[PDB]
Amino acid sequence: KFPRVKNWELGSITYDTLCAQSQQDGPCTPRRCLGSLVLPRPAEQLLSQARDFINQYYSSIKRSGSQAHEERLQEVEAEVASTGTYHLRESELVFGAKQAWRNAPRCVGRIQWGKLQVFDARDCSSAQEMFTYICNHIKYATNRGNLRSAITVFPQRAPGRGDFRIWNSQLVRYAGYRQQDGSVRGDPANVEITELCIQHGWTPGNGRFDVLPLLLQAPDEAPELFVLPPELVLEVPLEHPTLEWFAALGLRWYALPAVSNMLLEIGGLEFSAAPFSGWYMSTEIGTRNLCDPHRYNILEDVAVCMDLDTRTTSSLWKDKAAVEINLAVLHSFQLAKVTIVDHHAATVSFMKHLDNEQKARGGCPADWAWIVPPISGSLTPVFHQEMVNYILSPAFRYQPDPW
Amino acid sequence: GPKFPRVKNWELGSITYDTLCAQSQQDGPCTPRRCLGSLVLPRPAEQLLSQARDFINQYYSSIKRSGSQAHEERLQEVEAEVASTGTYHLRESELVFGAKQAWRNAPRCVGRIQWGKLQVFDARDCSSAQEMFTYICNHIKYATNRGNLRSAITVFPQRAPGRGDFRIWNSQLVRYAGYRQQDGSVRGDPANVEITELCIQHGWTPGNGRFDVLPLLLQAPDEAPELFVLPPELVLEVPLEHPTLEWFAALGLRWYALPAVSNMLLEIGGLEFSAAPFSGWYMSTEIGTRNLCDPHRYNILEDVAVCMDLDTRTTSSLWKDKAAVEINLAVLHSFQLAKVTIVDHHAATVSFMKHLDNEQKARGGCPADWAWIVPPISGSLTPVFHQEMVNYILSPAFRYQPDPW
Ligand code: HEM
Ligand code: HEM
Ligand SMILES: Nc1ccc2ccc(CCNCCc3cccc(F)c3)cc2n1
Ligand SMILES: Nc1ccc2ccc(CCNCCc3cccc(F)c3)cc2n1
Ligand SMILES: C[C@H](O)[C@H](O)[C@H]1CNc2nc(N)[nH]c(=O)c2N1
Ligand SMILES: C[C@H](O)[C@H](O)[C@H]1CNc2nc(N)[nH]c(=O)c2N1
Ligand SMILES: [Zn+2]
Repeated sequence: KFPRVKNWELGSITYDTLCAQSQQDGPCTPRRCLGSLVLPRPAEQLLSQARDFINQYYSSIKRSGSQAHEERLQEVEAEVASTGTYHLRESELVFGAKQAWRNAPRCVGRIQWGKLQVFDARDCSSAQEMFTYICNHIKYATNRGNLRSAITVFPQRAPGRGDFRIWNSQLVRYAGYRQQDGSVRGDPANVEITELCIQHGWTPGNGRFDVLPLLLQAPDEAPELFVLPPELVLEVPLEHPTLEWFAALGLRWYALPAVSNMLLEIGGLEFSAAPFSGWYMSTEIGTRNLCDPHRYNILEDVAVCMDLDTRTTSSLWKDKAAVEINLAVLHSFQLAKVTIVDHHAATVSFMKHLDNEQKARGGCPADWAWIVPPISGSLTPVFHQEMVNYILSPAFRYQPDPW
Repeated sequence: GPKFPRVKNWELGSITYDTLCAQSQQDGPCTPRRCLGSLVLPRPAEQLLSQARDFINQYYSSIKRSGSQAHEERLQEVEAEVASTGTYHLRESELVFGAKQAWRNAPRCVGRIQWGKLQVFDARDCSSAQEMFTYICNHIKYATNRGNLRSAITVFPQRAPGRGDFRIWNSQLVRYAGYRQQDGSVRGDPANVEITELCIQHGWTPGNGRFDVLPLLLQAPDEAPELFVLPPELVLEVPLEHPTLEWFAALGLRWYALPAVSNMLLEIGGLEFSAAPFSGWYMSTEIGTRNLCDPHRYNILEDVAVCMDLDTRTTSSLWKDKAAVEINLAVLHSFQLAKVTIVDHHAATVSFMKHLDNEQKARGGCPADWAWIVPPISGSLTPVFHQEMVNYILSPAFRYQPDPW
């Protein structure tokens, strides 16, 4: 039965009929909901996913049932029957990559889904070539602070061979150096990748904000190490518009959020290396990256500098510090002329996206726990909006770490 | 590993498995195809007997007399009673156990560390709306306790074959009126427009203020509801001021001390208590973020931001975030000054994490609804944000029920 979906602020109701198109199971059952969990616990199969995708494509260009549509289905059928696999045309790959972003239930930035630069790198045969494609992606996407969304797609998985992989979780990441006494210098999220880098011959630094090299892997070969040229990595020093001591904290963040460990699935084909980038929403940096207790954990430092009463939770010292940190991020990115969006503007655009998709497709898969921002939740319109979460394909998925 | 849900805390890196969800007898709204975890209200002789047996088994397990002669004789007594009357009745100690268990089982409640401390008033002898009012007044006096709040539930007679239900029409024992204006706006609390109009229809002379306490509309079996005015000295309220912003007191804001929810159904062993009002103390974000700042509630964010001289013409000034923090601080400061129990969202969530550890040891899990447990401001600043949770329905339970009108 199709869900009735209510907005509690406005009193409006919609019905999600799009979820009927879901062909893949999520983690929930009638006995228990696992919606808050971060990670998940043959030729006829491939052919039906392929046909479905080809049908989506020809529908998208208003050519369902055309000459071209019918011959393409026959091509895919012939290739799968003979070889167990098939290959996408570039225009199909472009459509597929935009659709995977459109379908991503955890992404609040999907108003932008139609504006995605797609780099075809399926003719890549070595880690060295991967690095060249990656440098061009970063160059294009960064665009001197006028950020532009992009994806680069490396060769698909093949039954015979190992995968193409980027070992790093993002193209730009700060090192996390574990101490002989358990603690971490830098970003604790990156301890393991930092150790792998050193293990593969990288000379580490000893700073809080050391940009990591890339570990890039061509099929069935040890990963190779490539240092990013410093001029390609745009960073923003953090300052606060009114609190002078904030700059003294020596905080900074990189401009480009470029996720590089997710699998892109299109028509049953799997692209194990397909890094994509957009621009940041300020709470990712200001709230999670800087204030998570298991990340840079700066809340106490800032609260102390603001002379707040740290001895009791009821002074709301954590809340006051977090606001000023998020304000510093916004101010600093605006001063540096680097694209950033605040959580109010982003969630308002996402509500417009929900409306657009209701009209276009009869629904929009959305994961409430990820869409609602990590500060000021109920001050944004998405908090009051019921959402239905489900998996459509094309999709971005998690995959195992290659080590 | 084990074939039970694996649950991770991302701050600590620690893992548990929920085995308690195996005891769920009732389906939620989700399927493998789609998750409906974010929806607020998603959509019998033999049946009663099996619910009753299960509940009697839980009771005897809890007093460690499972399989005993007293356990079997109680099962036989319930079977006999049902056989001859179609229903049964709980012993006083079963009702106390069942009420505490319903609170313990409530997945949307962040206050469950307190579950073992619940004063259960047995009002199952009540036979009139006038008497319900007396019991409600007594509950309020006990629970308010001059500002040193005590958790309590008052249980009125269960639903019974044929006979009509006991109902409290109001969603809470204390609610502010919401008066629809000629222009289309609302004076007072917009959440309460419908109950306000019903009170007027049933004969209440309305005021015209922003914080008018509503009368109670109380319904005894097969009777029209009757109107009762709470004596003002029984309704403890807290005027709001801010510790540093001296002008905040001039806004004339206030909130009542006692959150006393009155429209939920208490279900124990298949028996249905349609009138069982219960009360705790407030967590400060309920007042300061939701009731005062929701766009569809008092909606005071912009007024406060304007007084703070913030830039309300652009999202990126974070004016909403700054105003909300100060409003929440005012609530905490004001309740503290008034010596009225309140808990901030950091303290509440820290205690809930302790509750989760206790329940993992006691029962092998704890049903929890992440979207409701994570506070509405400062979510990731609290430890619950980083904790995966498994949501499922156990009974005894507090359940939603349709409006009596
Ligand atoms: C244009 C600017 C964009 C903004 C502001 C944005 C915003 C966000 C945010 C805030 C999240 C949650 C991130 C987190 O908490 O770690 C997210 C998740 C995601 N976004 Fe975007 N997004 C953007 C562009 C993109 C692009 C270009 C793609 C792919 C083409 C994409 C795909 C995703 C996916 C797959 C996730 C979920 C990742 C996961 O489950 O771990 N987004 N988005
Ligand atoms: C002792 C202090 C208590 C605190 C601080 C507390 C805290 C909370 C909070 C903040 C909520 C969410 C409310 C909302 O957003 O509307 C809640 C939900 C709930 N709590 Fe408590 N709680 C307390 C005591 C109680 C008691 C005594 C009971 C019943 C015996 C109870 C049962 C519930 C139930 C059933 C809900 C869910 C309501 C719904 O689904 O609409 N709690 N609790
Ligand atoms: N601003 C943007 C744009 C696109 C994004 C695309 C993806 C992401 C996700 C960042 N990944 C970290 C979350 C995560 C997930 C699973 C396991 C983890 F350890 C951590 C963030 C984005 N931010
Ligand atoms: N502090 C407390 C203590 C106990 C509580 C027990 C229950 C509640 C729930 C308040 N109301 C539910 C909100 C709601 C739900 C469904 C439909 C609505 F219109 C409104 C809040 C509590 N707060
Ligand atoms: C346990 C919980 O699901 C986890 O902390 C989630 C919550 N919501 C989130 N939302 C976003 N946008 N990003 C996240 O990493 C998370 N983490
Ligand atoms: C749509 C969404 O489920 C709804 O706004 C929920 C979210 N979380 C909540 N959490 C609590 N504690 N109380 C609420 O009323 C809500 N509202
Ligand atoms: Zn679910």
